[PDB]
Amino acid sequence: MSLQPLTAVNCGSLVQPGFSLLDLEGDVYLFGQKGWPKRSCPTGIFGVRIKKGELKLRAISFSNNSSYLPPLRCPAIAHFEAQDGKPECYLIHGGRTPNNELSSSLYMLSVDSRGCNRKVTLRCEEKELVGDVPSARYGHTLSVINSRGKTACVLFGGRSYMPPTERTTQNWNSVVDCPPQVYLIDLEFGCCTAHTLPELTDGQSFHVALARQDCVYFLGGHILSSDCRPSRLIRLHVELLLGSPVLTCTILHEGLTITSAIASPIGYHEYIIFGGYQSETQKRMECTYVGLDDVGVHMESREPPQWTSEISHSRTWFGGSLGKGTALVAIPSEGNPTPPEAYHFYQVSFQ
DNA sequence: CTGCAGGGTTTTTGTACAGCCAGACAGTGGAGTACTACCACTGTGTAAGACAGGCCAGATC
Repeated sequence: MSLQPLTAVNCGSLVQPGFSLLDLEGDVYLFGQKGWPKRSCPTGIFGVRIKKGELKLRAISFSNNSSYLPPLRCPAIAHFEAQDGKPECYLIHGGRTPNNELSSSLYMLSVDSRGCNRKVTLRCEEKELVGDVPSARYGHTLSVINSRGKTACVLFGGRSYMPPTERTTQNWNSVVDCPPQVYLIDLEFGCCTAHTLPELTDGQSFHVALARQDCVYFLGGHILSSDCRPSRLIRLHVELLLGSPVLTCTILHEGLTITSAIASPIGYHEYIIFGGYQSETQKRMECTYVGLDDVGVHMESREPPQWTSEISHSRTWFGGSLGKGTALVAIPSEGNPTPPEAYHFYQVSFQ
């Protein structure tokens, strides 16, 4: 456990509070640029490199067959691991564009070719969903399961704008939790089914979901109806058996009370959770370790690194997982005159 | 019940005697009155982003 400050070298104004780090093939790719894509980088996606403290961002370039992506702020990222057919995929869905509307379109991102000289080409394919599509939402979670042997995706949670009946230009910008029904989406084709279960009373948002061996564990979300941060741990068990993806669920005793956590994989299935917030006012400071197996989730409090007074007295903080026991955290910075660099950056490393 | 029509009711609308004050009219000689034009000149316009060229640094045979 260690932390080092990073110097936000030029072009650090493209990092916004909500954003994603897609970790694929060595270097990781920042995504969710602030504002619309400026023609300095007409794609919108960036490759990030951390070297001797310098955080340098390079402009990736799409391939010829790709449809282009609007910089969603807080979408649902699902890492589809390397296997047949085209490894490895990242499922982005659905978030909200730089104009405040919700996308409701599933995108699949893959790698194409390299280099020559330290260059990587990507490709984004928008994939149609026939249904019974899930309603446009943001903050939810999507997870990838492999069940004998078909790959499916489980989609759950997330806020949404009010339905188009009570929607009023005085209550326009208000959000309410989407109804709690789990959507099972096939990677191919776009046939999506929707199931409901009694144990899931209300939906959640910003809840870290972990998925392994046809089982999905949901940690504590933030329910906006009762304003509670439930410490219940949720588990659901699905199996795709022709012709239904039959789904069941169970409640567990203890689940951590964190919302919007930074889940970095370190081991085979062991994760380190950095956490966003314990309560509405007081953010989480402790770092936790969550291993998981067929038995269940195993929790362990590990020693958190000594925080600088700044990151300890920060009101809000965000970030993502660079992977391999490394994570990136950001602190909004106050000063006059404008720094102008708004976000000061830290790199945290496990072992 | 409706409609209109002589007259009633009380109330207005005005003209009628008849005496009498308050302000406009004329004016003036000019004053100071009061209202207009003329004169240069002001403020609100206020930061990043696109593109072409040169070059260097790291990866490859």
